[PDB]
Amino acid sequence: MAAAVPQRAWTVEQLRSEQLPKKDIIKFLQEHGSDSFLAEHKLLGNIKNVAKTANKDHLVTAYNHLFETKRFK
Repeated sequence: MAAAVPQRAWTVEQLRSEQLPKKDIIKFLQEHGSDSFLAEHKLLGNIKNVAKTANKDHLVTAYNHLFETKRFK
C-alpha cells in the first residue's frame, strides 16, 4: 500500500449511475489525485462543499483526465 497507484474502482458507466453518489468519487479523486489536479478540477477541500457544486458528468470527465495525464500520485 506504500505508494500504491490508483487502479480505478468504478468504470465510466458505474460513475454516471445515479445509484453511485458523488461524494465517494470526489473522495477517490482527492485520495490520490495531486494538488494541481484538485486545483484545476476544484476537487480539493471538504468533499460535501465540493459535492453541492459538483455535477456527476464533470466528475467522470475529471476521472478520465486524471489517468490521461497521470496527475495522481
